[PDB]
Amino acid sequence: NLDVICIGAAIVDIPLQPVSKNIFDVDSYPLERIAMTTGGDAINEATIISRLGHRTALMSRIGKDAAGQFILDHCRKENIDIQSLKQDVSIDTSINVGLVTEDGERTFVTNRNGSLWKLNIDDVDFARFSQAKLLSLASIFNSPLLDGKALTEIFTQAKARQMIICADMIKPRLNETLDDICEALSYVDYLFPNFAEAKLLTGKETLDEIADCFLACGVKTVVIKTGKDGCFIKRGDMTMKVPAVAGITAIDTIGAGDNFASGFIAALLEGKNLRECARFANATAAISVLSVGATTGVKNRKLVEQL
Repeated sequence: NLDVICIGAAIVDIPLQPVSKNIFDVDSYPLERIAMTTGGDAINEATIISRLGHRTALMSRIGKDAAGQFILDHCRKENIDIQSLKQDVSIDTSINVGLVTEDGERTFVTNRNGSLWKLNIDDVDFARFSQAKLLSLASIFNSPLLDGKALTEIFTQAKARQMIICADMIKPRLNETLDDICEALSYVDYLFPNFAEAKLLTGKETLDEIADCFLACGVKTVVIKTGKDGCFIKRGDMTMKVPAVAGITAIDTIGAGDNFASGFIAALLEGKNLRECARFANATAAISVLSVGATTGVKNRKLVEQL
């Protein structure tokens, strides 16, 4: 039953919207609502993949506090295995405060000493790798301590157990470079970089050469989501384009990448071909964007096959 192991920081988000610098001009500024939600690429993937029908275990680091319990309760409700996810009394679970302006954009106030930054190789339960079929590193660069060297060790353990290795990415937090993770990337079977960010990291404009940079490090398959025209898939022996499902407006895009990866992964586990995986990924992403929040759209699976 355990199909996937998701490694990544599980955190809590608190969006303040709509706000602007003017909030500093009064003693008390009222909003229509202030609420906290579980967040983080890892938690989102574990949630969506579980809903799609595949048992998932989450490996992360959280504090022994209310935010941490909120995360554990979420996991319990979603049937996400948390045996490996332990609580650390010396740290505060990361609480990310989002400042969302009238334009819809947003900046963040974060805890530099939060759980997300403390996550490291000690939080990876290698003994459990033999229990799953696929490993998803939910965001290379997200937790700086999981650097190239740590990622290489993690992936070496994963491949020793024949696991499929999938990895997403975010923009480097400490000026890390592609060269610093090139070795670890040689172990990745499916890489899901984001177009914009991938452009910065590689310094290339075309999807093709951008993909080439990753293939150059040993990545087997590069799957680039191209918001609007589906996704661009590249390998050393082929290039494939699978247009996004047409007819979708979509209110919000946060978590789009997470739902995309979750759908692709669910498809992989079911043994579908690359085209079928891309279609499922695009379909899952399409449903997620129609609702507000990263995991509100995709409630089960019927909704996705419905497309």
